[PDB]
Amino acid sequence: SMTSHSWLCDGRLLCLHDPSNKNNWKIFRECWKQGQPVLVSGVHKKLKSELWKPEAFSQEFGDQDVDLVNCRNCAIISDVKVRDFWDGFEIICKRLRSEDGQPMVLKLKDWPPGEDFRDMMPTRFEDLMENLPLPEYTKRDGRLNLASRLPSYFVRPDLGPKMYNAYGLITAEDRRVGTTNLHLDVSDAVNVMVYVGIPHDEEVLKTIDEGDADEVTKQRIHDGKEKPGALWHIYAAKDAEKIRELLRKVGEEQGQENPPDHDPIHDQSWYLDQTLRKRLYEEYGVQGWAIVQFLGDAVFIPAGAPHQVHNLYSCIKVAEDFVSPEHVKHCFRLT
Ligand SMILES: Oc1ccc(-c2nnn[nH]2)c2cccnc12
Ligand SMILES: [Cl-]
Ligand SMILES: [Mn+2]
Repeated sequence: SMTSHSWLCDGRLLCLHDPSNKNNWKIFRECWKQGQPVLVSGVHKKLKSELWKPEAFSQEFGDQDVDLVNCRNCAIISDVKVRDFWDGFEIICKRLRSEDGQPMVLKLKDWPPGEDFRDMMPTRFEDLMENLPLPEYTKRDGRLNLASRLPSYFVRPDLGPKMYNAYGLITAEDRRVGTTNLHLDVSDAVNVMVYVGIPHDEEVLKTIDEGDADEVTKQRIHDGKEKPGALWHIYAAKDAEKIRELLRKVGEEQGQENPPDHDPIHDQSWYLDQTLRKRLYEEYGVQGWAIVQFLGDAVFIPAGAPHQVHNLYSCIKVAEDFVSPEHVKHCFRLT
């Protein structure tokens, strides 16, 4: 890369430019220790692109049974063949349709299942795990990954990467919907965008704009000609309780009958649309990071940080959990 790094979100987000640069840790840990997310671009240039095509997954694994989620209403489509998901990944009229006759925005639920990623896809496992940025943090045996070094007094993450596959959201009403709703995790994670399917183009730019993307990010589209995959909103762990207080208030306003100690973040049932994000800012002073994850971008999510994901197009992401020393406190089981 020409330069080692830059700053997105108007200076508030570190963006590293070379995913394999051995000096990345120096500037990374400076921002990581403050509870900030970090972005690393260019990972797709390190991978074998033919291994991350939706057509290839359908051909090699199409006969497996899976469950799908209708992102618009959270309904579950049970016990279908995974080729039913992949064959509609980019051709809309091949997609399963809802009772109202429209093609559904679908998320592939838990595939490969559990910890089976490595067993099912050995070559994809090697291709990714050998090219993850900041390897001392992210690799299973990295010197700064405590995942395999902590006693049972800490919540320890399951093994192997996960794959997250979902169609892109389309309409203006979809703008209030999430691919993955707001929640937090007790460990750190890195999430890599390995494929974006770009066949609506007007609503994508509008969604990015209303999502509060910065102008440098928008220039990655119009000048850099990069493919935007998903819109993230990430909030600092220290603001989690204020977010809960907002979502308890809104829930009551909407007639939900919840006990006063209800945890709407763990519930994973909310997506902060433009109205709620503006309200979170005006009434609680909480500001987040609005991140557009492009092809090859690796999003680093700090433990305890609430975060939500909104697919702009159909995406294939792969994520790996790890436990950094900076944030090990978030998986400790005692107060
Ligand atoms: O912590 C997370 C971050 C992003 C995602 C995700 N990435 N693309 N689509 N969904 C996700 C999915 C399930 C569980 N946790 C997740
Ligand atoms: Cl490292
Ligand atoms: Mn998660």
